[PDB]
Amino acid sequence: SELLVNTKSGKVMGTRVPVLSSHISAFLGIPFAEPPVGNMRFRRPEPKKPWSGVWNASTYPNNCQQYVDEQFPGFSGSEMWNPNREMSEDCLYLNIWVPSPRPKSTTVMVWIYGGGFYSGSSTLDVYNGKYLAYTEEVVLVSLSYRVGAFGFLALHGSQEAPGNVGLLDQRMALQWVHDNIQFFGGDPKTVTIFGESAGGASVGMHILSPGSRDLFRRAILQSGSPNCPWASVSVAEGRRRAVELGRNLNCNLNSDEELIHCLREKKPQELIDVEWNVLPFDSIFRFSFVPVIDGEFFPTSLESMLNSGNFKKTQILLGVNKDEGSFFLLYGAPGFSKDSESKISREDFMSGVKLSVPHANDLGLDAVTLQYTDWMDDNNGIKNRDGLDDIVGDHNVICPLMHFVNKYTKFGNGTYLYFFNHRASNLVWPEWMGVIHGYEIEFVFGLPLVKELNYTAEEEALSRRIMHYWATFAKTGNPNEPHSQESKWPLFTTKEQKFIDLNTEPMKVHQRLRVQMCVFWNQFLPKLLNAT
Ligand SMILES: *[C@@H]1O[C@H](CO)[C@@H](O)[C@H](O)[C@H]1NC(C)=O
Ligand SMILES: *[C@H]1O[C@H](CO)[C@@H](O)[C@H](O)[C@H]1NC(C)=O
Repeated sequence: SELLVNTKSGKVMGTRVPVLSSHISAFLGIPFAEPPVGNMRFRRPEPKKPWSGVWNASTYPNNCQQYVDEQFPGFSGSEMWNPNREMSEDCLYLNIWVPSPRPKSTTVMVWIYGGGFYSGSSTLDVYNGKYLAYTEEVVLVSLSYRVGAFGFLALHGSQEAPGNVGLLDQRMALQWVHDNIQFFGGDPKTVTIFGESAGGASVGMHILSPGSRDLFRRAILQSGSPNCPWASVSVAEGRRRAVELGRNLNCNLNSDEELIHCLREKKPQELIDVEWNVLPFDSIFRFSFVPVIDGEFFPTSLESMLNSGNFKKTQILLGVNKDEGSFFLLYGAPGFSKDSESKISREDFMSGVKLSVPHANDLGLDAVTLQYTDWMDDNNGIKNRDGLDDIVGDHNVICPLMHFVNKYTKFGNGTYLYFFNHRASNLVWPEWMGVIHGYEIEFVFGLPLVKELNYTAEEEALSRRIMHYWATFAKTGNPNEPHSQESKWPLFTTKEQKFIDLNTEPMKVHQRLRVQMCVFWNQFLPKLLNAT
């Protein structure tokens, strides 16, 4: 039977799903680790013990315990990102979509969800793998990993809550794919890992970590890179935040053993309810529990690993959206709201820059302000609003990604860079947010090909072209068809630095993506903050 597969962990039974008037098979909710519950909370994951009988893989698994966005009750713009399943600490599962008939040895793509390392689910509607598996004939996998304190509480030195366990969860799912994807018809020597935001930063983290590099072949990073300012903290900061969490739950703080024991007695929601209270500054685009530079998963600092070429050398394809910062200002900066144009006064502008660069002293804040203020028209509320949107996106996503890309390309085997700037015609968020963080995902997973979703014909075309670049790059290391007549996406080089736009108009090639602002964020500001 096509829906029954025998793997090294036991037999699983799938289910047949319709997609674009045809069908494929789906194996949903396959377990790859023991449930990380009770005494296992905060611990490295254990491999799932093989089972007898047939594992029913016909429905979605639970989503991991996480904070839930209630900022706009009933609004589908925010709700489509919340868990659409019951939450549970028993949540380590993966999902596989496989063409029909079952391939023998085809290209594999493994998706790693974003969500600031504090939230996220593999089961969201926008992450449905069936359009991509079907349209490009690839075996599509999506994994899951613990987030929040459950996945990243870090008391370096203890083996009970070492930190990075959420990254070890992703690594285990990658190990399981390496070991069993052949039975579903996938080629384990041709797997591409791809992810967005924290998912994109995770991808870059597996390219860096010696223990993860042998498990995949190529990588795709969307709006995220390993060195982003919000993606990691030192062991000292990790520890300080773990103790502060403990202090919020009135825990005994005399020892790691006593702190960890107290935290393990708490119900999930108790930790989620005070999680935000441990950030060290009033800030936006900062999350409490994230990867920690421990000397194990990351042998040395990320910067020196990048300088010396200490990382997997392969091809990578990555990029950004035009208005990455708008989501974070909407949610936490004074003067912005969902239903107005959000024109910003000089004073809210000033409040906004303080919140966006929380680690800067006064001279630092002054440099940023000067760099983004048009002094011939300083009270223009639209310029102040967009100015703030660019500060958040440049500092948190684009410039860190450009620094990663310039360091990688020096040692890698091929880089392709894109700049996604098409605003979907059916977006429910207001116009001022532009091309929002996260909205290139629906085009990557092919949602524009389903008519009932209301996209235009050129949007369906944009989506087919993106799906075909991603899958062709996964199969071959190059997004371009060998003899196509279509326009070429050129290779990004240390010398020329070319990249392309991704939108409904004819591809245009450009150079030095946001180079003026990124020399400010990557070279000047850090030198100004170290000297003062
Ligand atoms: C990739 O590596 C192969 C052999 O290791 C080499 O022939 C080719 O020039 C490389 N491509 C790039 C863009 O570095
Ligand atoms: C497992 O799949 C769904 C889960 O609710 C349901 O039809 C039934 O419980 C199971 N089906 C089979 C074939 O075991």
